Amino acid sequence: PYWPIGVFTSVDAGLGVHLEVAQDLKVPTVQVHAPHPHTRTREHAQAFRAKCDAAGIQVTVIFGGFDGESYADIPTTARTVGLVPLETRASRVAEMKEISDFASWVGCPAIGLHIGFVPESSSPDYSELVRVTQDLLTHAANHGQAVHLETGQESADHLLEFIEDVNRPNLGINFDPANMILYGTGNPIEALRKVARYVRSIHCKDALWAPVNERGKSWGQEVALGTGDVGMEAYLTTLWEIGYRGPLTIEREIPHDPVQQKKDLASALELLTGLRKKIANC
Ligand SMILES: [Cl-]
Ligand SMILES: [Mg+2]
Repeated sequence: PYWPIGVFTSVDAGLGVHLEVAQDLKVPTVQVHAPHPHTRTREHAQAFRAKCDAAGIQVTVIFGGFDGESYADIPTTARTVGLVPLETRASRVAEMKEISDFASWVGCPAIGLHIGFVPESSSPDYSELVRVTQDLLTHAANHGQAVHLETGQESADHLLEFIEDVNRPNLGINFDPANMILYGTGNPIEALRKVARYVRSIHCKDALWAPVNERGKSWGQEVALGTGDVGMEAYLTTLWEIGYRGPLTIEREIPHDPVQQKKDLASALELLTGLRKKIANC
């Protein structure tokens, strides 16, 4: 079946709803933020796969996230997030490999990462970043896994350049159109067309642009699915055209307001279900 709906969940770490909420909503699939280090063993992975099995839920992607990452503002994100910052790089690379091990024990084919703010290709740290990415891709390949880059601050052109430089068959994209509005970088539907051949999974999330003069400086604003500037019908109709049949994974990050987060997941589910019926005929 095309476009099974999903929600982005957390066991402990991360901004997703708990699995019990995915169950209540009766979604068939989830993406999962990887658990904290102490909850990451093989015995934990086997318990988690048993829990998803009992719930009738398939885990499509397991996402990395790390201590010391801060999204507080755009400059802090560039400074603290992903594999890019030098201080935390070795530690986060090793963590992504443990997350790959955990995903393998769980039986999940893919892991995902916001790699951070990718340097200009002329930069000396660019090449080092390519080399750690290739290294992580080898580790994942040995598990039969793909790595999906989460949509970042990079323009679609820069991202394509990076992907082309890494040049590995198991590297792909988790496409998040709201992120490009939040960073204020470029029109998300146009970027989707440009990167189409690398898209392996997606997030359905919405956002409002920052004021014109504040783009790339102040964050835009994340809002309930369909109430923002993405164009949900435009996004889904374009996904259909490029051949994407995989899960539509709803992401709404307001775990601080669990009740409203669940409400927005439920209205998102209704909106996507109607659009799926119209566009995909199911
Ligand atoms: Cl295209
Ligand atoms: Mg996302």
